[PDB]
Amino acid sequence: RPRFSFSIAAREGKARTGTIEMKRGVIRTPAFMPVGTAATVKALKPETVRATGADIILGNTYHLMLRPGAERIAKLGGLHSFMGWDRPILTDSGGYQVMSLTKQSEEGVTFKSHLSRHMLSPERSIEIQHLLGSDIVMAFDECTPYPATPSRAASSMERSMRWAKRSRDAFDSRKEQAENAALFGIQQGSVFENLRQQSADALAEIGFDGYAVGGLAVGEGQDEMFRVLDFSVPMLPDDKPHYLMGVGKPDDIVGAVERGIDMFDCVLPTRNGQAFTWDGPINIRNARFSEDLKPLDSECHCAVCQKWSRAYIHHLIRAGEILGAMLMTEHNIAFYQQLMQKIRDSISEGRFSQFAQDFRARYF
Amino acid sequence: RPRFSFSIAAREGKARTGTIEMKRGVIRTPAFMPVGTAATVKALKPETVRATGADIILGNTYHLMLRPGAERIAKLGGLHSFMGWDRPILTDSGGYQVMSLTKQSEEGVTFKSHLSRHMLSPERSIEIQHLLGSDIVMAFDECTPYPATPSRAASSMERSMRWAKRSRDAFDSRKEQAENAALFGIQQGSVFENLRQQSADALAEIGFDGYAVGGLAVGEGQDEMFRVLDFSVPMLPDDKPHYLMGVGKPDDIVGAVERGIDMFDCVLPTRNGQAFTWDGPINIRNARFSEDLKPLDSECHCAVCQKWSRAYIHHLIRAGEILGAMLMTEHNIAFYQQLMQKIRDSISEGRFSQFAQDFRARYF
Ligand SMILES: NCc1cc(CSc2ccccc2)c2nc(N)[nH]c(=O)c2c1
Ligand SMILES: NCc1cc(CSc2ccccc2)c2nc(N)[nH]c(=O)c2c1
Ligand SMILES: [Zn+2]
Ligand SMILES: [Zn+2]
Repeated sequence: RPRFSFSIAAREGKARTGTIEMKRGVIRTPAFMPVGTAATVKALKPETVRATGADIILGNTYHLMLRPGAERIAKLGGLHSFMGWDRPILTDSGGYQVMSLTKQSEEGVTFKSHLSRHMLSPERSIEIQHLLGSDIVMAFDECTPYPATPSRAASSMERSMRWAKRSRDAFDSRKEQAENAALFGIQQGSVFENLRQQSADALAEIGFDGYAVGGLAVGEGQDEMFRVLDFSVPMLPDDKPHYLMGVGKPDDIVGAVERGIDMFDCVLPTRNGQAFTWDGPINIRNARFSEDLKPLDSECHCAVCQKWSRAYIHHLIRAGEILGAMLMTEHNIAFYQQLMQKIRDSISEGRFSQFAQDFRARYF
Repeated sequence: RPRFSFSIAAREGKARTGTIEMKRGVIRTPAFMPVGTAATVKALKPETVRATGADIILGNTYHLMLRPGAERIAKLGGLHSFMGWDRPILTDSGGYQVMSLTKQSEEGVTFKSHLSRHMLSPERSIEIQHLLGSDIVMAFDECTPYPATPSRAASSMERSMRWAKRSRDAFDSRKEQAENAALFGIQQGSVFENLRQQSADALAEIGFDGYAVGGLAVGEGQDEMFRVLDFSVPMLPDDKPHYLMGVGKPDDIVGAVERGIDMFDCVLPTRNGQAFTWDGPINIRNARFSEDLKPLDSECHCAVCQKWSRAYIHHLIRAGEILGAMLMTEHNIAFYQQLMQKIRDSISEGRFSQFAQDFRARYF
């Protein structure tokens, strides 16, 4: 396969469905990428993650650069070999996480490990992602708090764009990385239209393989997020993937696809007790499920719903058993993948708008 | 298959190898039974437990009678359906656990839940095991502390024998249970030969499908345990299974089989960091494994050793990841099953004594 090839097979309104071809495999879009925190998708073997239908997973750089360390993972053969996942892996730049879990400057960010002093710059972020063996590398950007004043949002966005250029050059100056991986730029600008436009223009001028909409899902609310996506997504190059970072609630995903987003990721799927169903989420810890012999969801095709009851999983979670987390997580990730499949098929068949309507009606 | 049929196919010295045929499946002996605490073998799906080679698992009655409750499990269809394990399940009587995790009397034991007031008697213990749908029911016995004076050991053993008779009658008075399950008696008597003899004689007079050697593995040390087994096992009926409760260290198992034991169980296999290998146990948390690309064990045929390195599992356990527990547990249970297979094959081939010798030499 080629290093990177995004092809759009069908469209409906702003929604698109297609594929991203990479050396390690094909990614069907719209896609949901399960998140692995410490070189592992919480409570699941890689084969199980694949069984749910995932084509790509997200690697949590921040934690990996601290433990076991980027250099160490490289010495061990790379993240793919390390964790046993041979398909595409997208890695975040680590900067956003650092400013959430820190001396900031135009050169980067210095911070103390939450679990020592560490320095992170656009150049070091790209190098770390290279050492991990990432297939999709994210540009190193600055976190823009919410709410943010227009002045602060502008300064942050402008810095991010300068860092986007440094990320591009660092990526290109490394032969092995430039020829085998892809690089995504990240749009910033808070909730301001003019800033989002400036960011999109700057990103397009530099040129990237894909464009992420960053700075959202920071407590603005779905209404506000959708409002921002309405004018923000069309600003990005149409022929490249659009990735909405950190968005995963089912209803958020459907609305985001309706607005042109092609890729998603979130830790929501992965012992809270919340299980997603087509009739809305349920918390399995609730006493009403203690003797419910039905599966988590009545239509779900996952292995958990074929073999165990709500009553059993209820018992597991309330007992604090590891198997409870294993089963809840497999079902949730399987549910998310089934949602993406329904979205892809509906778009391919030109009935996505209707699917969105039916989904919402039953989910709520 | 029949309700219960133990057949001895081959012998060498005091060691035996054969099968126990039951309605839900065949159990190969010597057998190792993985222990499931709360209706689950720690961090493993039932299919994975079976994949390791286990023919039967042990159900932890004490915890189940408290959560989710015996009556509830019965309402839900039984433990087999509940947890998704359709093969034989052996359940302990719960009395021993109660006196470890309490007003005692000739009628039974009253106690307060560690996680309310509850009463447990020989009759109630058998009923609980019936409600759980146990295939191999253990007689309700009294815990004999260690060390124990001859007088106290005698009183406890005598009470246990009276309770063994009550267990037998309770079991037989329940048609469905008597016709579909098996009942094992438990020998007591501490480390005293005369008491063990009295207990064995009492148990044989009553008549059981199998006989367990109880009261050992209570801090006496392998030397002392082996000394007690030397004279205790021959006292039990030769044509019925001999089950050593709570014994599982690899070397203990080999020595116990050399002394006539056919069944084992222990929580040792199931984030401590200890992984069993043919060259002895290792603690994966040790820094020396941080960049060790080799599998847990060089010969082990389990899925964990075929796919992941010590370095990765080291990272997982030190990071507190659930997958670490999943992988460590699967390997350990697989290792135990491989040990039992080597024991069974060596006995069948009349070279068990040699196997024991070679095992010890390399393990230590
Ligand atoms: N709060 C939404 C969100 C989430 C992430 C994290 S995406 C991620 C990172 C590591 C593991 C899994 C997902 C972001 N990352 C970057 N670089 N920029 C953003 O604007 C942003 C916004
Ligand atoms: N300390 C060894 C040991 C362990 C168990 C517990 S075996 C078990 C119970 C529940 C779950 C798994 C294994 C015992 N149980 C009974 N009834 N009698 C004993 O003498 C004895 C000695
Ligand atoms: Zn499901
Ligand atoms: Zn192994």
